[PDB]
Amino acid sequence: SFEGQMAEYPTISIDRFDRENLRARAYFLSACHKDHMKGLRAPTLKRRLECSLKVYLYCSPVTKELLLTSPKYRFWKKRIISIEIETPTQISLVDEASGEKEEIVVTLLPAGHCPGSVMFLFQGNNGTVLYTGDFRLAQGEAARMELLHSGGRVKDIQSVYLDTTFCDPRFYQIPSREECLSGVLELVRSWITRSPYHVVWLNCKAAYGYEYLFTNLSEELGVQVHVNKLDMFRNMPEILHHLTTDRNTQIHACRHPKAEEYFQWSKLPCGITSRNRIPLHIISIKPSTMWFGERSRKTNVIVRTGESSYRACFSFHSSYSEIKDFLSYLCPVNAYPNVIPTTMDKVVEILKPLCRS
Ligand SMILES: [Zn+2]
Repeated sequence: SFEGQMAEYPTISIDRFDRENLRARAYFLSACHKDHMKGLRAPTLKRRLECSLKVYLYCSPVTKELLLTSPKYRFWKKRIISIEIETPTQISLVDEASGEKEEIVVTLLPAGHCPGSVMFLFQGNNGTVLYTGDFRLAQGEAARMELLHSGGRVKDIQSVYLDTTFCDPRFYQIPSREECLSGVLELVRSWITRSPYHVVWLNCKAAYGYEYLFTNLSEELGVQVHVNKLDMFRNMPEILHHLTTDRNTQIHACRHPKAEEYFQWSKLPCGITSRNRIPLHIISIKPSTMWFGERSRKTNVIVRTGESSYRACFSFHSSYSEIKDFLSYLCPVNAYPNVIPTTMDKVVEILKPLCRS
């Protein structure tokens, strides 16, 4: 529910390109999650870019590379500027009419394992603010980010605009990335090593975001992962070489036409059912967030749902305990939820005790 503008710097728009964001002096994109790209190729945005020539879109190098592979975003090509990771970079913001000059320093920080995903730290003459985008970091990772600190202590951060997808005490703990990855790996390994005819379908609905899962499975098991499309990774060999559009592989992450219901699926999306007329022996594995209360113990990241079907713990977002740790550490004046699980009322109030206001 973040609508693009932070109170401290209203002339910049982040992860939202419609409505009030049509008057931005600069744009920012944290990652190629579809829900962060609302309005990014709307005719009204194109209309506005034609009549405001010094407006740029800023993002990570990987995000820029991903965007410029898509024909529908190539109208941006002249005006997308990447900023290197953890490299504080001064940007000038131009008032097209009145000529007001505005200078801000932006630093891109890692946000988690989605390709090109970043947090944006903004430092200007109205305080320091952090926009996380979607994020989940390792233990101590924020503490190790030198550019979040000054003189040994955390920077004085006025406001944090953060991913509160699981900002409720019921989502207290989520198994770690390492636990999730190891679980899926060992499940896949135990299946595909039985014979060349044993195959896995990874049921991942989004077109973007699961690439670190595919690359790790591919690296560890020596198999390319089937995908619908890999041209976005044309210039990214470390991702590209773990993927394939050829369906003759033991690991598939191909996707059904988005229109189809889950209950209508009867086979791998790409339609391969046999090799040498030997039927393929298929299990389905669906990445799915699993969580545990404060007083509970974590259980197996793999949940069996049928003879040939499984769910596997996976999260793009921090648990409630991880959110608390992050905000306790940053100790901002304000914390604003980007996502409502409830209302901005339970969640803003849940975060209040971690802030200085
Ligand atoms: Zn396939």
